[PDB]
Amino acid sequence: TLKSFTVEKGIYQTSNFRVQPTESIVRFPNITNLCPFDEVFNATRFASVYAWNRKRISNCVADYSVLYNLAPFFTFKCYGVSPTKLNDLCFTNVYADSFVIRGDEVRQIAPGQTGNIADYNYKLPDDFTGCVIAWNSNKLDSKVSGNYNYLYRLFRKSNLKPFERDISTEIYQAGNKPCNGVAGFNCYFPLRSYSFRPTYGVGHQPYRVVVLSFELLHAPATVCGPKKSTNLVKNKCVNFNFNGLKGTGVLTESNKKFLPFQQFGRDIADTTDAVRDPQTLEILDITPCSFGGVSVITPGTNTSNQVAVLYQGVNCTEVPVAIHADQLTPTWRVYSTGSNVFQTRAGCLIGAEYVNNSYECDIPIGAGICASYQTSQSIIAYTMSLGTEILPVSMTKTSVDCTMYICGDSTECSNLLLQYGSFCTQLKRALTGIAVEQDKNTQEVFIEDLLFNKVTLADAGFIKQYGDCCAQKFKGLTVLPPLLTDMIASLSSTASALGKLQDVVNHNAQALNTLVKQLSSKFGAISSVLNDIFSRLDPPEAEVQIDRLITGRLQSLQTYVTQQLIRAAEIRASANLA
Amino acid sequence: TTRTQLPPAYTNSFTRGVYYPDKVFRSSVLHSTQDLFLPFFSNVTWFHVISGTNGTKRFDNPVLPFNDGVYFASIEKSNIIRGWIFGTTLDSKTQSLLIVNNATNVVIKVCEFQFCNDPFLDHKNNKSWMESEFRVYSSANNCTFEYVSQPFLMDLEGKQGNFKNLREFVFKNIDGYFKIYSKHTPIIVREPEDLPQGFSALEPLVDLPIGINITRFQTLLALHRSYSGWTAGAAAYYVGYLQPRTFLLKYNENGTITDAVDCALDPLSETKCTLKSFTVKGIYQTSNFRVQSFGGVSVITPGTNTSNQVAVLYQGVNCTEVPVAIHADQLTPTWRVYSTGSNVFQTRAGCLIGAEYVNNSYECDIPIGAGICASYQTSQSIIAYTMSILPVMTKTSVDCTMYICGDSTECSNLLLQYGSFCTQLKRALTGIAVEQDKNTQEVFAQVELFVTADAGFIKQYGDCLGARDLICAQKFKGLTVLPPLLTDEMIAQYTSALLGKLQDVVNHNAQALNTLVKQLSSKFGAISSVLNDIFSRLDPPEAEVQIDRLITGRLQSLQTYVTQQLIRAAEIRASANLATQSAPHGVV
Ligand SMILES: *[C@@H]1O[C@H](CO)[C@@H](O[C@@H]2O[C@H](CO)[C@@H](O[C@@H]3O[C@H](CO)[C@@H](O)[C@H](O)[C@@H]3O)[C@H](O)[C@H]2NC(C)=O)[C@H](O)[C@H]1NC(C)=O
Ligand SMILES: *[C@@H]1O[C@H](CO)[C@@H](O[C@@H]2O[C@H](CO)[C@@H](O)[C@H](O)[C@H]2NC(C)=O)[C@H](O)[C@H]1NC(C)=O
Ligand SMILES: *[C@@H]1O[C@H](CO)[C@@H](O[C@@H]2O[C@H](CO)[C@@H](O)[C@H](O)[C@H]2NC(C)=O)[C@H](O)[C@H]1NC(C)=O
Ligand SMILES: *[C@@H]1O[C@H](CO)[C@@H](O)[C@H](O)[C@H]1NC(C)=O
Ligand SMILES: *[C@@H]1O[C@H](CO)[C@@H](O)[C@H](O)[C@H]1NC(C)=O
Repeated sequence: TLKSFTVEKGIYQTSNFRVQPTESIVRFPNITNLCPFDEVFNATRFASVYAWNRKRISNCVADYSVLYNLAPFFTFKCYGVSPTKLNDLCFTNVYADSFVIRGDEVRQIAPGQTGNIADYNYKLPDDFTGCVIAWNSNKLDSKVSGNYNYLYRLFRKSNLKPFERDISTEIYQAGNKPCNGVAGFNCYFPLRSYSFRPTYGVGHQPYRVVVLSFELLHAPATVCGPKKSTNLVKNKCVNFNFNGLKGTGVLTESNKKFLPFQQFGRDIADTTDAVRDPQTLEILDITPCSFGGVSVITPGTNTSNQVAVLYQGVNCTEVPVAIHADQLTPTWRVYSTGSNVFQTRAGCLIGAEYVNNSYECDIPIGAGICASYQTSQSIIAYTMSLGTEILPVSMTKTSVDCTMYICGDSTECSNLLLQYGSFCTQLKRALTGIAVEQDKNTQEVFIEDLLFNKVTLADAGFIKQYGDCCAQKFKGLTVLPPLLTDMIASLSSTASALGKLQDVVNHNAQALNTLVKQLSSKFGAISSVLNDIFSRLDPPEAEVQIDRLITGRLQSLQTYVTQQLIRAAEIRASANLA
Repeated sequence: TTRTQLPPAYTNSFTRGVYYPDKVFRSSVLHSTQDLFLPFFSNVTWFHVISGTNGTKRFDNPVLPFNDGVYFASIEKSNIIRGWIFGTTLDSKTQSLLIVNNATNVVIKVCEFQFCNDPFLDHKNNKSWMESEFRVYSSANNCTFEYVSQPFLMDLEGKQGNFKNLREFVFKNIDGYFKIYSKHTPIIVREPEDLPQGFSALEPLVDLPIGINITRFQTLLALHRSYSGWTAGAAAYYVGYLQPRTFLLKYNENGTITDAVDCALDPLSETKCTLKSFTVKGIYQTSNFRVQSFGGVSVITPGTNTSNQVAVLYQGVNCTEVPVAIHADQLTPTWRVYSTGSNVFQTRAGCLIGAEYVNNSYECDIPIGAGICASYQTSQSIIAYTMSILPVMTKTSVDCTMYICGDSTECSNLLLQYGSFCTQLKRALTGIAVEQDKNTQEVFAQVELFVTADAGFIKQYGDCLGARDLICAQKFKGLTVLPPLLTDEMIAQYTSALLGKLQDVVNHNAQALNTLVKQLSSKFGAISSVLNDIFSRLDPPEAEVQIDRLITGRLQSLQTYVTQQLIRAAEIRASANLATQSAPHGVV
């Protein structure tokens, strides 16, 4: 995971281990009677548009595929629920309503939008959990036989409170003065205009509307899905589906003193550590099954391939190497028993054996235990036994071209980014500040061939590439040459103590590599390249796609600038020390 | 019955009227919630019912407005109160609720009634059984809701005496739901006929789905006959209107509310809100005031361990434009602000109220500004005047996938579309840990106070399956603490061979960790804060953006935490370099 075919000796981190679930249990309350749905809606002439009835539905099991398989019933544009997943959710306090309307203006008076009837009486929130279903009445039952439905919503002054009828009646209010007798002002009553098909060659179809309201889930549920129930299993990392609170963990007996009305347990930070079974009234504690971190200890790629493994913060007996029935990284088991597993305050050590010697410390393990490679040759762990000068000067000056880096080869990208204010200039100034401050560091602070030779195995610039190539380049990244050129002017062995000056060069290198690789990130868009997106996509969503791309790239480069400032502070302190 | 009018009395509600707002169970947590409640120390009516004029019935049943709730209670001795009928107009043209208490049946009924002007009930059952007791009305039609159960009160009879019932009821109606909360308790003395200053949790009793429009509050009485006319014993009930508020509750071990605090009553109350604790000495910033000019408000207190006296500083406003009277309004005025009886003094910062400016000078304790400081001194009051160990922190690590995506493989798949945006976080945390290890080696390797807020835990192994502490709760979601390399014993051996400055770092780390773990509850503009519910209710095409918004929010939170950790690490390393006896994560 280090992207290398050789690895120096040390302790490293690769991934984490977790215990997978082995089976599934589902508990749901039992309701013998099937939930009536044809009776509640498929019935005689529906409730009036002005005074629509409401029917509470409770304590029933409903299957909604019957509406699918029977008749057209167009619309059915659910607003906040998956139409297919309706049979997988257990409901609460569901309401049904009977509606009558012409249908010519049904689109405007549709839920979530303003319409004539919608602005007259019936008001809905910005979004509702239920679904709107319009029963498109076909001919010979669409009042083709004759007109009926005396009531109509001819007039209404303004909208009303949410979920309210239109029992308001009486003649229209004359503009000159409030009207009572309709004598000189044509003040009409607000209804009586239904005329379905008396002489209409082309007209409207009855659109009886039903809408639901649900998803509380805090109180005990009443309407619940037709999903079956099985016996429950305790003391195992299993998947549970208690009344809808699906999760993974271990269920155990508990001593919590719930009051009768209380159902769901909670914890310090929004985690259900307790639950009540639907069928049998009993209290259960939930605890996530075991997981932890893994570290690999190696003594050197050239030296030997024998390694050791350290499991972080787990008890050896509970998670040994012989429980590989569901553990992550199944094949990465390290034989059956590599060595005597050892217990440390940090966890479990496998592949090594513990000695009774007090040697000098090496690649370390937590709580004062150091490992070593020693005599045939194997890995040991023990308790540690008590028993020139190099300082950084300044980092490599750098600069970034905002319009080149983000909006490359796209004037339209720059045009759209222009609406983001000026988020490139101030960053340019911020980089320039540390850039010019490095020069004053060098001026304030102020064998050689051997040091120059040793360092130059990993350096940048050299001939500083002032012409043709190189050194990453492109995407508007440049290196500012130092102002003071080389007017500034045991060790020969491989055992070089020059860790400090190599450290800053390395860290800058990985910072630059991370920044340049950030461009390969998709950010969840269709494509990470602007030309392809512009070519084969329309503007309306192209703007939002490029907007998200701009946000991601600017966020990444802001983080890079912040890291540069943080490192520049330390380099400043080190320079002032010297 | 040719009765005369009476003046209703007034009483103080004290610290009563706290009820469980939610069905969940919590323990040892300090939860805060906003809901309708009876404000602490509010005026409550004292409707008193007796056999007036030595046997003349007192029609003390006005048509009280229902409004937004009630705190109906009683200090009743024997069974004399029944009925809480409600209605918009109280006639045959209005749907109305009715609650009788026949023996052991509530008979909660929703029918249109031709209501009696002054309805009552017979506490003594009529002779030959089948007591009529139906003078309350004469006509019933359009019965929608009927409910029968055990009596709404199962209170024991008055028995021999010397003790009385204290039935407490709360009625609430919201969004077509009618909730009835109840609680009972005995009483010791009746000399003032006043509610004792005691907490009272009001458990839920009944919930009804009726969505009837209601605007008025009525009451019934239970008296059989003249034991001329109709007479009974003695009883009394109070009415407390309801308004929205915000409270901080204190769940105990077993999960029962023992005491709560209002959040707008006094300056100390609001300070305890903004600190989320029941104990506070110093200066704190609470809120800001705006005039329908604006400014900020700060509270100066000597410490809850000493006194409840306070003082208020308004920043950037002269004392002229904001006197004490404006507290009757503005939405920043539930305040008392006392008055100008305590002299108001103007400083450079702004307007200070609640302190007296002395003519002396001392070394000051609470810094106000511009050379002015306040202190608690001698009787005793707040007076303002003019003034006259090295840390070395704890290693921490975080897990990307499980924290961002808790037990969801689809969320992991979508996160991998972000690629590697937190491997650098792991590198930064590991480098920081190596940094403190090197600092300890440099400061201690050249050849006992032992404070405990550190405790003697066993590093909190995986055996945490049994409150659940605070470290175990944060152990989940992937926030672990790696153990130090050097144990305390060898540090002591090195020392042998050779306190706020330490507590502040630990407190800062703890509060940062708590903020990070609490940030998960943020909605972030989605419809739910749990991915499982999103999968259950939503299809993938929009669930992906819904999850993406939370992913962006959580990534921002993690990046912020990492930046704060780096900035703190720089300072602690500077201190370690400055530190050129053994203490927990420090030196003396
Ligand atoms: C106090 O007043 C209530 C007012 O309703 C009385 O309610 C009684 O309730 C029961 C059960 O609902 C009724 O029984 C019903 O009718 C017959 C029995 O007569 C039988 O077919 C069933 O048992 C059916 O549920 C009963 O009729 C009804 N009382 C009257 C007078 O109608 C209650 O009995 C009264 N006394 C108490 C609570 O001690
Ligand atoms: C309440 O009951 C009725 C009204 O609901 C009234 O009682 C009678 O009211 C009429 C109205 O003129 C009088 O003529 C009768 O003399 C009243 N009868 C009695 C017995 O008082 C009255 O308003 C109220 N009181 C009573 C006792 O009924
Ligand atoms: C509930 O009250 C309504 C309102 O009076 C009654 O509705 C009446 O029903 C009859 C039956 O055809 C109609 O002729 C009337 O016009 C209706 N009155 C209206 C609409 O105001 C209803 O009957 C009552 N329900 C009962 C008594 O069970
Ligand atoms: C309820 O009825 C009253 C009539 O007393 C009316 O004024 C009010 O608008 C109705 N609705 C509500 C929500 O109060
Ligand atoms: C909780 O209930 C137990 C069981 O009787 C009791 O001993 C204890 O005092 C109660 N209160 C607390 C705070 O534990």
